[PDB]
Amino acid sequence: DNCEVKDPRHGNLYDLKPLGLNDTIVSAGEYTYYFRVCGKLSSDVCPTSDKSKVVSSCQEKREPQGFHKVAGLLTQKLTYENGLLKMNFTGGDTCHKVYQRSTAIFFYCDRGTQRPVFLKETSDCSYLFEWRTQYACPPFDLTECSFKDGAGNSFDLSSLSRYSDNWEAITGTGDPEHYLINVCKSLAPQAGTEPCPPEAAACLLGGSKPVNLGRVRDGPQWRDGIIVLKYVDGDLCPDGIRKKSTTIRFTCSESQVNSRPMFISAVEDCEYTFAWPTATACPMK
Ligand SMILES: *[C@@H]1O[C@H](CO)[C@@H](O[C@@H]2O[C@H](CO)[C@@H](O[C@@H]3O[C@H](CO[C@H]4O[C@H](CO)[C@@H](O)[C@H](O[C@H]5O[C@H](CO)[C@@H](O)[C@H](O)[C@@H]5O)[C@@H]4O)[C@@H](O)[C@H](O[C@H]4O[C@H](CO)[C@@H](O)[C@H](O)[C@@H]4O)[C@@H]3O)[C@H](O)[C@H]2NC(C)=O)[C@H](O)[C@H]1NC(C)=O
Repeated sequence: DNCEVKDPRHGNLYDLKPLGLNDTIVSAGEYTYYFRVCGKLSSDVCPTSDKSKVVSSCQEKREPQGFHKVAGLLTQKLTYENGLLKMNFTGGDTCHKVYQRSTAIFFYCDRGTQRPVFLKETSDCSYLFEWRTQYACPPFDLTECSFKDGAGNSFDLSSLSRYSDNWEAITGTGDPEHYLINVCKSLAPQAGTEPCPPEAAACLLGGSKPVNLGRVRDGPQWRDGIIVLKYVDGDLCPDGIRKKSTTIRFTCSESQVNSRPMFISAVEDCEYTFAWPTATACPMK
């Protein structure tokens, strides 16, 4: 009800009503999809002589030889299920005799708001869309991610900051553990029932419980001839005095446009080290 749902891990309240100010129109091949977040369609499409139905989503095969199919009825239900924000307009026109068309929007956290995109139609005639929008973001920590070297060259790692997912570090194929990392921000929300601590910018998964390997503090800087980003104040180290920390060493490699951080070392379950050759770490022009 009411186009809102609370995040059970962060406590913030997602409110997608600003996305329902107007009809949303999405082209997908020969189709145009119309839907209204938490409201009735105002567009002159998908007429129904059944008054008890309030149409909120419409699939239009454009002319020539066009047609309209009701793809979902009015709902203000927004669900948050194991880390995923979804809205499902149900009750559309009959499909393959035993189904009814539906329209499902998956909302993902984004730096801004991108136009929604049609993904696929499921075998039960559910039309799946993704919508990347800042409205789907729980709170996160963020630091400046641009910097200079001593010679005045400029650098910016901001494009490695990921809002809807996280970087999975590359370990040996035998490693039963895996590492999630983000850049100049805490981790993006994760699907599942075992999420990392909300304050973590780096996290160790595979043990009994996720482990926070450090929080955002300061941005990246050139130190001793290497670009370094450090996360601090993770979970307590086993010695009981220090808190876990993570160092990411970046190096410029123009060919490395879709690289991932590589796990280098974990010392005393306390200091974690990653190395990341990336075209993003090269001097800007
Ligand atoms: C958005 O929301 C909509 C609405 O919920 C989702 O659409 C539904 O998707 C599910 C798939 O996840 C569909 O389930 C399958 O449905 C088929 C067809 O079921 C119909 O025909 C059957 C054959 O005659 C009949 O038995 C069914 O009757 C049962 O279900 C209805 C409710 O739909 C209920 O009223 C009846 O009393 C019965 O309980 C029905 O008329 C079915 O064949 C599938 O069954 C297989 O799998 C299930 C496990 O999933 C298993 O239990 C079965 O034994 C069988 O192995 C399966 O149930 C569903 O039909 C869709 N609903 C409609 C109205 O089309 C949509 O997916 C959502 N989108 C997103 C992205 O979440």
